[PDB]
Amino acid sequence: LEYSELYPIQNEYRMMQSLDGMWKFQFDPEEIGKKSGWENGLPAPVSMPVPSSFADFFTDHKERDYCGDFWYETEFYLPAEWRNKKIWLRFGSITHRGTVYCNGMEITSHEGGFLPVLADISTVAKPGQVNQVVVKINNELNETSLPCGATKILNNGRKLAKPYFDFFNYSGLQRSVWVIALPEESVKDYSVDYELCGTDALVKYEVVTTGEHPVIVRLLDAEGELVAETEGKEGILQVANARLWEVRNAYLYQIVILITDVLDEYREKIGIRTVRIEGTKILLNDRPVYLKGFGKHEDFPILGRGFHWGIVKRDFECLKWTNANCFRTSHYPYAEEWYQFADEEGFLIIDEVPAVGMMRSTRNFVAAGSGNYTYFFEALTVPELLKSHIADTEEMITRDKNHPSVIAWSLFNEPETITDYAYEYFKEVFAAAETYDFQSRPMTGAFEKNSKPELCKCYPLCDFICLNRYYGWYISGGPEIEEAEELFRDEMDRWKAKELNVPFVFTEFGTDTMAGLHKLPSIMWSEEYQKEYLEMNFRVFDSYEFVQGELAWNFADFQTTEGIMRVDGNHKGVFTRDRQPKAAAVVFKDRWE
Amino acid sequence: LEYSELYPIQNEYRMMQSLDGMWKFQFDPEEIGKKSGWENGLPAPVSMPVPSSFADFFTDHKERDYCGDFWYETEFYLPAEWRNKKIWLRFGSITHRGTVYCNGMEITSHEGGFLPVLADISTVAKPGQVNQVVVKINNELNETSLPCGATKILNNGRKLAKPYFDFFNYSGLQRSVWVIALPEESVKDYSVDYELCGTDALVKYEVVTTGEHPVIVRLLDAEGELVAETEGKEGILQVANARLWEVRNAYLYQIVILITDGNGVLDEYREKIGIRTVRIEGTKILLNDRPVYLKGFGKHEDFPILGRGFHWGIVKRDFECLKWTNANCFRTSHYPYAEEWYQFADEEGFLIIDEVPAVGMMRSTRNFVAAGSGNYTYFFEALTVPELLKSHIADTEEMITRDKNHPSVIAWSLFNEPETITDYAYEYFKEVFAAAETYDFQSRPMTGAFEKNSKPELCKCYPLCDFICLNRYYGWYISGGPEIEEAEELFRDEMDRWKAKELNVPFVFTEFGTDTMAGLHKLPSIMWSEEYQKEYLEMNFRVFDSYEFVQGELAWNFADFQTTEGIMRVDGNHKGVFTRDRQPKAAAVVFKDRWEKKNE
Ligand SMILES: O=C(O)[C@H]1CNC[C@@H](O)[C@@H]1O
Ligand SMILES: O=C(O)[C@H]1CNC[C@@H](O)[C@@H]1O
Repeated sequence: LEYSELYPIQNEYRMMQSLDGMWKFQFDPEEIGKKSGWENGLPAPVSMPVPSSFADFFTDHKERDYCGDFWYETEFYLPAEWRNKKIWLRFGSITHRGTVYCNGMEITSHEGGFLPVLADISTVAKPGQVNQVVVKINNELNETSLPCGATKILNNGRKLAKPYFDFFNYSGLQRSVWVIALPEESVKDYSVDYELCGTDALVKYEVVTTGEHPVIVRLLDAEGELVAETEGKEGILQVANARLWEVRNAYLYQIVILITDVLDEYREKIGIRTVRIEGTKILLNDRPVYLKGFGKHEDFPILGRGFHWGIVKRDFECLKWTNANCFRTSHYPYAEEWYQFADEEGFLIIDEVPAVGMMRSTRNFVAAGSGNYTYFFEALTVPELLKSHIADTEEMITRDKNHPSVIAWSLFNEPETITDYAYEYFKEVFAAAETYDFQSRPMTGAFEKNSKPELCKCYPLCDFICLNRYYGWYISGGPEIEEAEELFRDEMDRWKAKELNVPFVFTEFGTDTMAGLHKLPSIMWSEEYQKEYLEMNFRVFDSYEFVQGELAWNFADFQTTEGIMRVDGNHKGVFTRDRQPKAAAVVFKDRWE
Repeated sequence: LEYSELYPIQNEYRMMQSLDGMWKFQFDPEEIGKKSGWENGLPAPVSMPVPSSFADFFTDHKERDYCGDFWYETEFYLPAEWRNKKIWLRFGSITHRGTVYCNGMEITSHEGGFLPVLADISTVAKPGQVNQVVVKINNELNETSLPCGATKILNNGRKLAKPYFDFFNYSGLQRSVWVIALPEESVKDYSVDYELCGTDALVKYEVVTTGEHPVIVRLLDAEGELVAETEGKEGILQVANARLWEVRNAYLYQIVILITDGNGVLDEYREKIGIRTVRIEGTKILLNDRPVYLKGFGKHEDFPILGRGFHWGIVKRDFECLKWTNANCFRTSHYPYAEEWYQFADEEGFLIIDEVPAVGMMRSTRNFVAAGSGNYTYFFEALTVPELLKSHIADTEEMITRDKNHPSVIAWSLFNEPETITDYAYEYFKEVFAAAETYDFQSRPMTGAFEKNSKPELCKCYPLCDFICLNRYYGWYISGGPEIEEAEELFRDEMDRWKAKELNVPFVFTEFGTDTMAGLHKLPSIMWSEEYQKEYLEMNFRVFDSYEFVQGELAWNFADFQTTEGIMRVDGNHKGVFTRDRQPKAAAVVFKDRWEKKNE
């Protein structure tokens, strides 16, 4: 990379200052901003909270559904003491594409709206004065960046996003923004890997700095006492009587990285843990673990994908209530704070890159069950798609690798995988992913039903196999649910017959469920049917030895593109959007207990 | 006040650092925290978001409904650069009571859960190091502080809050927390007052500092250019062709206060203010000498999961909805809101009735129905009334000192629905109004909201008010449904009695509404349906428009909000015109159409 992905901290060597609050905001429908010098300040702005998605604040269609260029602006005072430091703007994310300006100068551009953006403003920053940042953002959708979709142009010239994915195209500055000051020679990146040796543990590490001075690495336990110390950008910390990080029983050490001439110090909490695939088993610290939990979303009323600690608190309290131990970051990397808390709460995370919508369809959720092939990986643009896919894969892994909670990388969700065009594509992604991960932890992806065991060319790439199946909803279901169970067992029997000796994890299954809709006997959208559907699925899961995980879809109701198949978003949630349990929630709780 | 109510800013002289995030948290039911040394750190904490209310996070009754002592803890790094400055911990609020500890030392205690708490940690802070904050908080209810209520003890010994008011007892650290650094000689407070002169305006000001050095005051326009400059802690800025701050058309000047020692600047404070006058003349409410008709809502700091936790996103959405209904005003029921509400109201040009938490001054754990009903509870005859008065006046001073310079704040509400039919009540509020008047440099209109028991024949407290705020529920609590025609006549009868008194003061209806289930449709209407909400409002509109001295209508409520659970509250109060998720019910359009045209 060309910047540090590390989470900002505050010490004697590093400073940070928040830019969160009310920013200036202006739509640029005619796209004349750059021509008109908006990079020096917006001419007629409104107020916009940062962090948040902008869409749900407004009361008119034009603004909520805005697609194209729009601008942010704010001012901030730089402390005079920040002089002669490397000064960076750190955006938690810019969705989807952006150009950062500071004091009139173009600093950097970024592609991908769910990972941090860093802008080196050292030479242009004015310490001891008020400074200006202006950001030009674009939220269009294409097939050359993630996530994939299309942008429709109406006859008045207004643009409209047409996703190939099933969630609303929220955008803006949805995560916290910092200005930070680093020493001229600094810790840029680090990596840990773990090995268990009886009661001892080895922490293999790697450190990348912006200079050549010696590096000291210390490991402190939860109370701050030194347990290991090494020198070098590569080495091994030896921990006697290591207190291992356990599922729903976390222990966190604090790693301390020092550049000495001290020139720089970085601290971060980590957990000693191993993850391995052996046969059909997923081994955490050598003991088989069964994944229980949900696919989630960064989604909440009014805030959109805007981060807030309160959402995290309620969501984890609910997870623990259902006795879950895992969730997948569908369908994109979350705000860094989610992983930090998962580390402390002892939750497992399948970390997913935004590789969703790689099958050309504007109502993809039902097109996944009919095998109509869209020639997606045969397009003239896929080299661009692959490059940005690998880029997002790199940024995610560099960012999240040192979290103990992250046990696997999901590198796609429901793409076309039945041709060799697809295989050659993902062969590259998997190769790249393994290169970026210091731990080489399990790599997988979520397959849709179209990827028949007889046709799929991509599952051999996976360390374990994640299936999204909706036998009971999109396939048969309702009156035909007994046929759905027969069809479901039939596909699993075919997978079993392959004798792959790899773990299978169901990463999606569910039914849209209206809070309050009761029916006796049950009907598809009712609360009772959600329960009956789950119990049928549970029966199938328990019929196969190599099934080692069940992640239900979804944790909570979330916002989608409006259409004839989405009644105010997606209602396959087990909890409502306001985080209250439907009837089927206790079914998970009793089972997972 | 022995601290600066001023909102923290960042410049060459002042520094600030946010303490928001995940704090450590622990309930203290046996109330053994201090004796066990929790002030040095909590022994077995959980994680807790700041800012937020704690109640809605948990999944069990015992924790959601917790009443008593509970603790917060966090750590923070102090820049070495802050050495030899005055360092303060600034809580937006601590609900309801608190003692702040820093690095093991007791710093300060505070009573009142809706106004800033400032704790001077200058002598205990350790620059260049990690520092520790611990807060002991209590959220019980009594009759010696605001808001009023009782604390019930269950059979198992667990405490339970029993409010005399109709909103849930959210508590904790519900607003932003800062650590800030000030110069040793600093601006502690200032006040502005305005006088209009044709096309010109005067800005009268007063400045309070912690020292004796000269003060320079500058006034900048919205483009940052100088329009006036004078020197001295008291003085007048003269503005030619003044751009007045107007309703739904705000213009904000920036005032700049400088402490100079003449070879340098010792301190600088900036704030946006609006040139505006507010006055009562006869039955008219005059903004910039123009009679204005108040249109809007009573609100609540209330949102799913967050409780009363502040968030800019809530503010943005709520103001977009307000502008959509063509409102120009809202009341901060029943407590001062987070400061950011006022800042944005200044920018959006909304009028604000700023209300102190003097709610629940009638002993009843079912107060919303105990109204209209004529039961006297001897509330102001208790031996605790002197102590209640002290904290009431204390909250008033803090509120007024904090919000006085906001152009949006046009009036102070000093109570909501107390007992007012005895001289005990009169003597009580006479003190409050007197105190309130001394604290306000502008001496703007002062009022309170009267409930129906405060009959025109019996009420002793309305003469204290510059204008009169009435909460009435004719066609809900009184003769609702089939009897709505009887409701209208009863309403006209009371207004006729008020009219007959020839008081020559403005009357403002600060509450009226019906509980309304989103989705409940009925033809013909029934109470609780969306259609009835519409019909109820229109009967009320007819009565409102029948009296010239009626100069404002604030519907109750802007949005559905959380209350104590009971047989009359279906998941809180549903008199909202919007849902709790901020989406409009059918009656929202009714206001939009009326307020679009309704003026004067
Ligand atoms: O249809 C559904 O509910 C799901 C199907 N597969 C992908 C998800 O994003 C989508 O939301
Ligand atoms: O009954 C009601 O809905 C209202 C009556 N007057 C006071 C409010 O706090 C209360 O919520």
